[PDB]
Amino acid sequence: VEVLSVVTGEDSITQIELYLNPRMGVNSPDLPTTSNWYTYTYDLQPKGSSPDQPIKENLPAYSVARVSLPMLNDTLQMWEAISVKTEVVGISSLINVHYWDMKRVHDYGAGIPVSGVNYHMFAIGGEPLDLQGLVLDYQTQYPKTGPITIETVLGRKMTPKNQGLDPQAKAKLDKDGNYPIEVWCPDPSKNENSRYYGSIQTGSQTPTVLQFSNTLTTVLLDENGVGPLCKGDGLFISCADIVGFLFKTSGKMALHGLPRYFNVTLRKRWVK
Amino acid sequence: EVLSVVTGEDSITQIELYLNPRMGVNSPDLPTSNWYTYTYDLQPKGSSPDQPIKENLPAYSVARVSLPMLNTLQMWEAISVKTEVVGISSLINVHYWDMKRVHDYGAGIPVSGVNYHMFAIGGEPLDLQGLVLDYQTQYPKTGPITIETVLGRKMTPKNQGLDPQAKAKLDKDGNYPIEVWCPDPSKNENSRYYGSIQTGSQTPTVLQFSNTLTTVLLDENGVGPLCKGDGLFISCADIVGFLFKTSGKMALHGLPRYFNVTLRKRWVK
Amino acid sequence: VEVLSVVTGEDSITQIELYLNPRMGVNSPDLPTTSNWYTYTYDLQPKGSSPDQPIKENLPAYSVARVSLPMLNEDITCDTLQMWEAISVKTEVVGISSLINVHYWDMKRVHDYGAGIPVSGVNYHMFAIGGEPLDLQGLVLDYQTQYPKTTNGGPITIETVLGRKMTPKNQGLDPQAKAKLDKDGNYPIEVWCPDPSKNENSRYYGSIQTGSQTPTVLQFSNTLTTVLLDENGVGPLCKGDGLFISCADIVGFLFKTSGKMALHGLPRYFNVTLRKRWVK
Amino acid sequence: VEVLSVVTGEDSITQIELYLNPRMGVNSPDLTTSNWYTYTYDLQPKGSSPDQPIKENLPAYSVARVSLPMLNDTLQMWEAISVKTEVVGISSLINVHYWDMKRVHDYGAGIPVSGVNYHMFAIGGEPLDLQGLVLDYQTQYPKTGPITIETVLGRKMTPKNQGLDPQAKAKLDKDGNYPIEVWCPDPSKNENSRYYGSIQTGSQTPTVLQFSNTLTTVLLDENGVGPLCKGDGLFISCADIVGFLFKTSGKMALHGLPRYFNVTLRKRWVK
Amino acid sequence: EVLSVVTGEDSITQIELYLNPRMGVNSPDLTSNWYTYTYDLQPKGSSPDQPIKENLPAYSVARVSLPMLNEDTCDTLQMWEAISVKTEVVGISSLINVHYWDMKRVHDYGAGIPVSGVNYHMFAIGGEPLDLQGLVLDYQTQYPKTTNGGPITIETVLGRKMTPKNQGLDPQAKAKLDKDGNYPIEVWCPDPSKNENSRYYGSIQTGSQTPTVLQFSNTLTTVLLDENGVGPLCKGDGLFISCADIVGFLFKTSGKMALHGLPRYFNVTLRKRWVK
Ligand SMILES: [Cl-]
Ligand SMILES: [Cl-]
Ligand SMILES: [Cl-]
Ligand SMILES: [Cl-]
Ligand SMILES: [Cl-]
Repeated sequence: VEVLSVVTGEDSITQIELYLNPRMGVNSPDLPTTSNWYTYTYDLQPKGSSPDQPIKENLPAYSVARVSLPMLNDTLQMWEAISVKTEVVGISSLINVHYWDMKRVHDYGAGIPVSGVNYHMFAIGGEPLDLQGLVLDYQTQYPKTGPITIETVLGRKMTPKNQGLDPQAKAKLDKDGNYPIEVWCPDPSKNENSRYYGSIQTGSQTPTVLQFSNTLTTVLLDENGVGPLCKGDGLFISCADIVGFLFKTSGKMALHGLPRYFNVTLRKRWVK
Repeated sequence: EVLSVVTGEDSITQIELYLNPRMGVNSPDLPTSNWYTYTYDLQPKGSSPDQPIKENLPAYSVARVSLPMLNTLQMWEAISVKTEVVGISSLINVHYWDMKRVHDYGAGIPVSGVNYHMFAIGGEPLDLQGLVLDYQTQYPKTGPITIETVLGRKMTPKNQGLDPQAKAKLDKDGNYPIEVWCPDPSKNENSRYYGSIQTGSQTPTVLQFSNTLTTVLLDENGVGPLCKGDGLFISCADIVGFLFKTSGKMALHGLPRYFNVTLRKRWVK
Repeated sequence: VEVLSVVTGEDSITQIELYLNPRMGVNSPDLPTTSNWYTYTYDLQPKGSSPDQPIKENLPAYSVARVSLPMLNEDITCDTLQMWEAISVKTEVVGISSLINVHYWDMKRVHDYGAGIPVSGVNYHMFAIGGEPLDLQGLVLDYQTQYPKTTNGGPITIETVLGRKMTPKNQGLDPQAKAKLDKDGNYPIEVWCPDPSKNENSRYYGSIQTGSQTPTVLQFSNTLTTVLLDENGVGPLCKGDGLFISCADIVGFLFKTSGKMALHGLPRYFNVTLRKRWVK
Repeated sequence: VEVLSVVTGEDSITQIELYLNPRMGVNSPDLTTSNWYTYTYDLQPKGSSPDQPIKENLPAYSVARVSLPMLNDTLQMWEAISVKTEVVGISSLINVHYWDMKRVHDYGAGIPVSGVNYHMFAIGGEPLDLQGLVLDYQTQYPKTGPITIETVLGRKMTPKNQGLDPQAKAKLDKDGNYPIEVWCPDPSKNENSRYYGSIQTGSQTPTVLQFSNTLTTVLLDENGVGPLCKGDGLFISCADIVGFLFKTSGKMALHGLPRYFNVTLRKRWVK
Repeated sequence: EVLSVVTGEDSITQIELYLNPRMGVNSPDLTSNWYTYTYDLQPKGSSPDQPIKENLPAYSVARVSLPMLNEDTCDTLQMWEAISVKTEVVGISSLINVHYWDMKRVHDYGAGIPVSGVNYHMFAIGGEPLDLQGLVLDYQTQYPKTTNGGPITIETVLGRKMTPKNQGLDPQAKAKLDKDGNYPIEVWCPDPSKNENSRYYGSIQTGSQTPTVLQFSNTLTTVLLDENGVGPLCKGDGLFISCADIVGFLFKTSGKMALHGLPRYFNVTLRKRWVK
């Protein structure tokens, strides 16, 4: 790519709106009987014997969408993403401490609120996000494809090197609800045409602390003033928002997600 | 379409008000009213379905303020606000008569735990999106306005996520539960809102107050919220934590919020 | 009031130094026997039954002083006069280091054979600089609280300013429950906060921290300066040539062997810079 | 080593990408005890003296010397001006269903990785300078294996080694050989390196970490000079302890993650 | 009266040093097995408190001799002026040690409880000794006598017994940090009403098991200039450097607890300044 000048004219600027619903394990709300736990996992438990053999419902996954932009056309125009407004939706729902099956903090008290393990990330790019594979335990037996994991891309069993960084463990984030978060992270050695921002918080009952405001804007331009450039007139948007554990009366525990909203501003750019 | 700021003698004004919290016990003059600014006891039943009482549903505060009439017309434009949570100092009380002790012979457990704080300034009612923790919750009929009220029918599993139909406007004080409605980011172009949450059960309540802090309400193009029909809409929620009772029972508590908005006259097409 | 230009001259800038010792409940160190708990409350606890009847010693109050400034004018009849204007302040909490003491003889231990539980839990910190007394708004946790009557030697509370008993509305903001910080150790912190609807000629800064053993986290440095000018470049203006200084610094609980608990507070230092200003 | 002007030209700028896998104790994935790669063994106070820690319970610094292109009295040197760095695999720490994980309570999820964190990275034109200091001087470290204060002194530690001893100094020249708990960056040297670190103590303290491809560190000092690579060698160093793996039995092991680097360099004239 | 910066070849100097902590066991040259620690800290259980010197962490301090400048007791003179400092706590990484043999296990069969809890961090740079204020938790506490090997406390500088006012701000209880290991932290804080010729920076963290959280970097610099652009002026050609760095508790198997401290390094930059 050779980046030229910013197009000037009538319709040089456009805006994109959308939302992405979470993919925590029970991914659809339309299924006959299972959909009651939509936006949650099933119960998460150490097995007690080897090896771990987790079910797809216990594997929170990344959200993705390819957004179609107005069609523009070896010298050509491309859409350049310059900024974004993003926000986690439904934060106020987490004040509910009276859910029928909530474990009481102590005898005759309110429920333990959704708290503990958080994971938040969003990404905007002109092509699918690049992913690096790495797991806590290489002997974990993940389901076949279904979710895509390390042994799905290698075509063979994981070895101990997959507890660290293995250059062969790479994939592209092209499918909604299909790449487990505990297996995949953004690959820093690529993603030149993408911008990502993320964080984690561990612990069991750690406070969930979140802000929301319609006045916050993220600038997407790099150090040369270039934003992600959209190949084939497609904008790729990605995220994950785990907001903590639902604590059940029995002692069982499930992870919960929230949806994320996006407003992206783009402009036309000459490239060769 | 926005034109030029009005240059004149009396082109700037100041709006000053407060909003008392609406936690469930909403009025201070009832036969009952002893729990004004609190909920009743919050306690998961243990078997389904949940059917919450209206006194256990903290709701948004809102007020419409009438502005001096002005009439291509002139409109009031909000440009900045000073806002403050009132009575923060009251939470040092660790000797409420029926306060659960921290340990034997010790002081009471102070108001702490779940905090929720937001405020909004707009030229029209705040736009709301509905999303609940549990879709099988039996919210009181219309009393409080919830997703069932706006849809006409029962909630579906999809209301545990973002349902595009689950929309409403914050037009009534003490009538929209916080746990059902949050501000809608797909709209609200003529409003500015700011909010945060903190979960946990004994998480310290940590708050600041100062008369030196100002929020600028202008957007990127130098434009504030425009008051159509000479009405400024002010909205807030301020949950400060639980009061812990001897029995083990717990109730949520709120504090009032103070406002001082500055407006200027603006030409519009 | 019309603010004019800054006075240009020789002795146009002055400094004002002082400190205020905390008013936690035991407020004097000169008293016969009980003065061993100076800078502390007594033991705080729920009564068990209605209503609460708290004592003086269990009620931390705000500290305050009026400081007399050098007189500026040789004629008061003039429409235009010089007034002192506070522009900046250095302020610090004194004795923060003392809180490393985990060997008070009657300290509850963290566990068997261990050190004492350090001063921790509830914190409340505020200070104000103004050209008049700080404006206050009354608000309480529980309106049924029976505070000692001011006539009986007690502090000043909401009933005191209303002439009658509190009602359920005093758990919210009640326009009638207002007062002014003019006596040192007489306005209880749990009753009165600063009034944001007034206080245009004062600057206030504050915070709270709840929880029972929450860490006390505090900073100190003689390099920190708070600018006192408003958005128009005008600081508090000293009417009657008096500068009012207010504060409150609760730093946590002292945990006694039996399980009983008292709040503790620290003194505060101020150095205020003032300039001369013309007013109409 | 007097610094002159920045070299102007076509190929005056170059970029170095690499990653380093963590060295927690079990350091190779190729040995057979390698299934504990990126972890220590079980850390467990004995209850009586002395402490004789095994080499698998001593997380060490990661390091690489990168060979830069040939450049050549006055000569050209590579100067490090900026770095993009990121901790890799942070999302793996959401797993709370490891087969032998201790539960938070009955029927509950496993306790997530948390507690003790230690993060640091350094970019330099030469090896990083180290200072020795230990919790307890009586600790019997394994003999050379790991390089410790006794190794560099010849004789045994004394009580002064619980504070700063100017004789306890070393150079970070070997990957997985210098124990984090013995060696810290030496602030009295390191003029030709930049370093950044932090620690967090506690047992179940949350692990709180960020990642973004938008963050850059500027390596220039106050005079506008970055580290200068002597003999064309760039030294990259790091450590990233992310907390404890809590096991069913009561036992606990420390865990580490890998760190990725993209470093920008320019040619500089020196005398 | 502060005049102009002296312009020349050798008008700028740099001063380097470290300070080892004074936690109670202050020498490594013996009982020195507990150097950089206190002894065991325990509420006595009965009145009054009579604490041993090994249980009183104290401030570190050093005077540094600077090059002689005035080759003459004149009206106008050259003085060294401190303008910036790089400072750093040393040995932070040592606190990842969770296997010390005597470290209390978090739970049955687990790792030790790390060093954590009470933290106190301060550093100062000045042209004269740091000015101190005395204030104590309990005025009844009986600190050991100075002439019997012990530290300097309020009783020492008063020449009479502490009273209840010493639990607040008493203006008569003031002093100078002119001795290392002699002034206890729990007794003395920096006096904000003086120290016009010093710059101090401090903080505290209480609680029993609070995470110790510290940063280290050779890129961080503190600017020592006041609002008029003047650094501390070294009269008598002496530079005063002070500090304290308590990093938490060592939790012992038996339940007993001791406080721990770490060393601090300083790189100060100074220039020559004309003064009246
Ligand atoms: Cl997070
Ligand atoms: Cl909040
Ligand atoms: Cl506070
Ligand atoms: Cl850290
Ligand atoms: Cl600290």
